[PDB]
Amino acid sequence: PVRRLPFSTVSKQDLAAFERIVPGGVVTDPEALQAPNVDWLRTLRGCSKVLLRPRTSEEVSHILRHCHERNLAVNPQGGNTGMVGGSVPVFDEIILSTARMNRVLSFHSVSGILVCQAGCVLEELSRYVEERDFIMPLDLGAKGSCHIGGNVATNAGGLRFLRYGSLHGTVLGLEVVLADGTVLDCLTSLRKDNTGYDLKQLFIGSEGTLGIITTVSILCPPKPRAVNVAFLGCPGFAEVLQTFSTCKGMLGEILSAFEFMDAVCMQLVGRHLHLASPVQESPFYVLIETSGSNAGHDAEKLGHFLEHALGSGLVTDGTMATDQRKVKMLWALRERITEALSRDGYVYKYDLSLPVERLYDIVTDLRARLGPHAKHVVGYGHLGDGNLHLNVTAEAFSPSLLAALEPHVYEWTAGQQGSVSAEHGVGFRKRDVLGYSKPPGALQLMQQLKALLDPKGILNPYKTLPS
Amino acid sequence: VRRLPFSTVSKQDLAAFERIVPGGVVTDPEALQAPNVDWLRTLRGCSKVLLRPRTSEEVSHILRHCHERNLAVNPQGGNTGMVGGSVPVFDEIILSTARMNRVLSFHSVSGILVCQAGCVLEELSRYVEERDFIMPLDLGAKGSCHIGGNVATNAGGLRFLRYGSLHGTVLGLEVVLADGTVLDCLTSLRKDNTGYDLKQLFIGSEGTLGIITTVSILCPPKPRAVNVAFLGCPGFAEVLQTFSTCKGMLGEILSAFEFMDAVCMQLVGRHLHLASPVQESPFYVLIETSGSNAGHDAEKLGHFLEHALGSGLVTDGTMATDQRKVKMLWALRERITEALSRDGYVYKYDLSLPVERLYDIVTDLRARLGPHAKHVVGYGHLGDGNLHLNVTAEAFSPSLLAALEPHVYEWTAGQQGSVSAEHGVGFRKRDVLGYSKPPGALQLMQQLKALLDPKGILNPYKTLPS
Ligand SMILES: Cc1cc2nc3c(=O)[nH]c(=O)nc-3n(C[C@H](O)[C@H](O)[C@H](O)COP(=O)(O)OP(=O)(O)OC[C@H]3O[C@@H](n4cnc5c(N)ncnc54)[C@H](O)[C@@H]3O)c2cc1C
Ligand SMILES: Cc1cc2nc3c(=O)[nH]c(=O)nc-3n(C[C@H](O)[C@H](O)[C@H](O)COP(=O)(O)OP(=O)(O)OC[C@H]3O[C@@H](n4cnc5c(N)ncnc54)[C@H](O)[C@@H]3O)c2cc1C
Repeated sequence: PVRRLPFSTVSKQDLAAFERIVPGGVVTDPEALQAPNVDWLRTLRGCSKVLLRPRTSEEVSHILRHCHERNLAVNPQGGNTGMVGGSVPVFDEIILSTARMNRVLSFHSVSGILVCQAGCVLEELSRYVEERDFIMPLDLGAKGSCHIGGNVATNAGGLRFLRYGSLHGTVLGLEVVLADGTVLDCLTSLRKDNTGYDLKQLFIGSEGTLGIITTVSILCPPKPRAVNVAFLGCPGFAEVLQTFSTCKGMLGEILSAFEFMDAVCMQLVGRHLHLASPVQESPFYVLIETSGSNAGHDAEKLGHFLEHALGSGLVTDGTMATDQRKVKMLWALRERITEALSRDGYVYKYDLSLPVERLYDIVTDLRARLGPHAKHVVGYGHLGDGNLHLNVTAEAFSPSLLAALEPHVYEWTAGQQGSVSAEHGVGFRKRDVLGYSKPPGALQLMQQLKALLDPKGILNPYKTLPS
Repeated sequence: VRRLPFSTVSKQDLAAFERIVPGGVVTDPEALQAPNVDWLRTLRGCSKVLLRPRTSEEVSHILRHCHERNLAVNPQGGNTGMVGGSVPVFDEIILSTARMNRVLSFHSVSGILVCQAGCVLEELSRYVEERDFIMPLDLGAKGSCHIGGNVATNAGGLRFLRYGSLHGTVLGLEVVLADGTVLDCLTSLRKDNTGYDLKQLFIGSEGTLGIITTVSILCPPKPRAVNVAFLGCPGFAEVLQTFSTCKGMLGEILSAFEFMDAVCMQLVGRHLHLASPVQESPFYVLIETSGSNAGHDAEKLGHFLEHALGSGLVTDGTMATDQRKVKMLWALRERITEALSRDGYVYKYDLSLPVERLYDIVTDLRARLGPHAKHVVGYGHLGDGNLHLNVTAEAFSPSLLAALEPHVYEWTAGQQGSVSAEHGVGFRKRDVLGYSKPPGALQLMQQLKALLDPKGILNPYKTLPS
């Protein structure tokens, strides 16, 4: 059981200070604070008594200045779609929301450089840049709710990572407010700049424990002229792996996504979201996207790829689409898996990097190990990046099932020299299992970084680093 | 400017170093001459000790000793850096990675390379290309630069347009801190969000925060087809429109877009005796493509050239897919920096500017100095907004320096640009970062330096302001 650290509490005088700093941006009604206190999975509830919703970087600076002087803990929050308990308070930390920091500052129609506030919603930024023939360098199933500042803070991966890479590469600059309210200006909207240390990198993946991101400068790829999606049934995981290998060999540079899911995933999306499968029933499914400049060439590459995959028995049934409507329908089958799982019951969630050759082994194992105690066990995700999403559903949480899952799943991953948190990050849930993926000396340097940047520890206590 | 109060190497220090790295203690004064002079040959240190460790543990024991004794250390790779970062200012110990040159592993499927910091870039390219992979970066200094130095300087280079930053392609680092502590961030995972991305601090840290000893890096697959078009353009408006059309018509196969002006071509012909393959033009553009289907690439290139030649964007062009002729065309661009240093004294600027006004400073400087310069040239990575600006003179003039500085830095700042796009900061640029970075940023940089190396023994006098 975690113990509340000796922070102060919010007084009426603090509430009047916040009303001065952000007029109309202070929410205190207990019924209104219910939702922002509960995480996306609905298995964690905080006891925060104040939600602050600033509009500007200066307002965030003044809020944190006040909290630093008063020794008040702060819980940054974006879209609240995070999966690891980082997004809601543990006790009574002030919820500092970016919901109203949702303005675009500038967009350069030649460089493709976007500069916008941290609370812009990913899907809305995609619509904005696509109107100008660019795309966001990342996409994820949470796009409708997650904030760009949240994506940077968690170092979100997602569905086009294989093509455009990490936020560590695509973020050009950040504005960050530090714990004492210092505005750190690293908002360098330049493709290249080697003038000292890359300070912004510290805040990518730091999950709001080192500062609050208020403005983001991000490189947007050009919008592809041609997008294709193929959705394929494979008769086993070995054929999934050869379909991936063959796919890289025959599609090459136009590959923009490679996702897999198992039969149980398909059944749950069908059962809870009523989405019919467009291919024959198979034990594994694969979604492939391509993105390129020449429709004709991409079609020829894809045509030959399918022919060879179908010819050599890697794929048993497959369908292809270019019409935007049909493309979105195929993508829904993968994107909405996470929703279908949470409608199925209580979800035990694991987000692992493993050797691609052994990515599905743990799923087969756990189906045997838990038996009928698990309502379902699934494996899916970013196979091209070595990333498995392992989930177990049950009618209700149980201590018996948790004891079967942990530490067994984490030991498997360490045995494979894998990551116990591939993309979702650490937050509250995984803060004490980092030893399975990171050595002690690295963990200590992280602690020193935290002490340097937030010596009072008012920013997101109880998370990201070990206790 | 003035030597900080570090200890001096005694006879007992030499004997300690001989125990730690037997055979790797060079004290011969004639042998120390070359490692004390930077690549441009305008800076020269007075170090009397060169250490050549073989392993990471040897590096750790050296720094433990240097930390206890308060001796300054100057890490050195291939010594091709351009900003005086790689050579001592006074009598700093030169720690060379020259002997840290082994490949440790290479996964033939994932393309993940683990190697020691002193592996030469050219040699790593050879190694992974024999296995159908390529390095994610390439530079004109490939023959000499070390992968450790590339990571320490956050090198950009000639295929950055396609594969992007080392901040993205580097998967893991082993770093030895100033006190000897071995920091293990040598993960080989594509995705790992288990805490802070500590390795990122050392990419671009220029040896002031730790010595990189091992690098893990993601190698892209080797392309089936590489094409190079070397094109002559009748003006910079056409250079910019050739770039725009190139992105629309070549797209995802594009792997390089470089430009150079007429004077650059003249200088490589004069000093290096390399002939131009196209008609004389005011500007030249080198376009590279890399793709998986050679026929699709050739069709894309065909339609692009036809349109560019047809619309007057390009006047004359030559294409190559043969490896020998591709290197010939590339040599015309890669060897400009060499041709300039043979033209006389070189004033060198490496700027990030809006692409639409990348060449304006070249035109401005030509009017501003007129006959007081020998040549003013502009070339470089136009696709990434990165201009290499050089002025040559028959000899150095404090006058010409006063005309160039601060003027060039102020122009760049007026464009919200970077006064060092690629080459970094080192000794030369430590006091001009204010044109690209605000004081609060520079202050936090100093706080990180104080945390990781409180004694300041690693690379004094560089990277951060005085
Ligand atoms: C359906 C679904 C699909 C998903 N798919 C993916 C996927 O493919 N890949 C992936 O990586 N993740 C995925 N996620 C989780 C992912 O982390 C979030 O979707 C997103 O990255 C977080 O954005 P947010 O604004 O919701 O952040 P929040 O949940 O609000 O917060 C995330 C963390 O960052 C901190 N934080 C938030 N905003 C800021 C800020 N401005 N400055 C500093 N710290 C801040 C918070 O305190 C918290 O610790 C998915 C989630 C869902 C529900
Ligand atoms: C012809 C030519 C072309 C070039 N082209 C480019 C180009 O296109 N793009 C570009 O970005 N640069 C370019 N450069 C310069 C570039 O910075 C270096 O060539 C390259 O980055 C590798 O440097 P190096 O191994 O020679 O390191 P050095 O010059 O030896 O060292 C550079 C700096 O890094 C530090 N350092 C070196 N090794 C380590 C280590 N293991 N750990 C910690 N710190 C270390 C040194 O202390 C120093 O501050 C070019 C140089 C030349 C001569």
